[PDB]
Amino acid sequence: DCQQELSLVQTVTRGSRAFLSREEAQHFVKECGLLNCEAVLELLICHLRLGMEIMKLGRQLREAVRANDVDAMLKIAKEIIKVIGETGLDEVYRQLLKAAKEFLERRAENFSHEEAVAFAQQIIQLIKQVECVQMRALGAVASLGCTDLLPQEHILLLTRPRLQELSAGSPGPVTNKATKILRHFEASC
Repeated sequence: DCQQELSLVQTVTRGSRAFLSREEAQHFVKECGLLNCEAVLELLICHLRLGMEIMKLGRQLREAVRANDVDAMLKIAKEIIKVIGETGLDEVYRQLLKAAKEFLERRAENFSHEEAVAFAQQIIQLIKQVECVQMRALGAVASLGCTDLLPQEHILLLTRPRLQELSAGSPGPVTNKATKILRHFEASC
């Protein structure tokens, strides 16, 4: 069922750790076997694309706070809503969707400048938690990729375009981790 795979993906991406525990990785692999493994991998890839767009908006929102451009803060908060609301569900990023809409809804009233910065920093703090979501989604891809559930060439076909976009991004944990996963998938083939 399509709902059970979404519940599996939102569960494995849920946690304070940027790395899956062995029990979380094993349970994720076993539950993928009970569901459609390709449908699970596509949900992770969609999560990885949304997370990449969120961080780029998170960087721009940082510059908006430094430049004290309230209009730029509202424009970016609106783009966070658009990219999240369009791409599938949003149980992960649920708080980010609330704070962005709340920031955008108070625009209907005469809201203060210190009040606008507080929302931007609240959105910036929540976007830092998105970095952990991507590291978890990349870990679920690696756990599924290091198994025989899908052919290695088929695993590479599904994940290479997204893994390349992550590897080309700015340096950091998600860039180095996606590069390492892409190396292993390409080398196995």
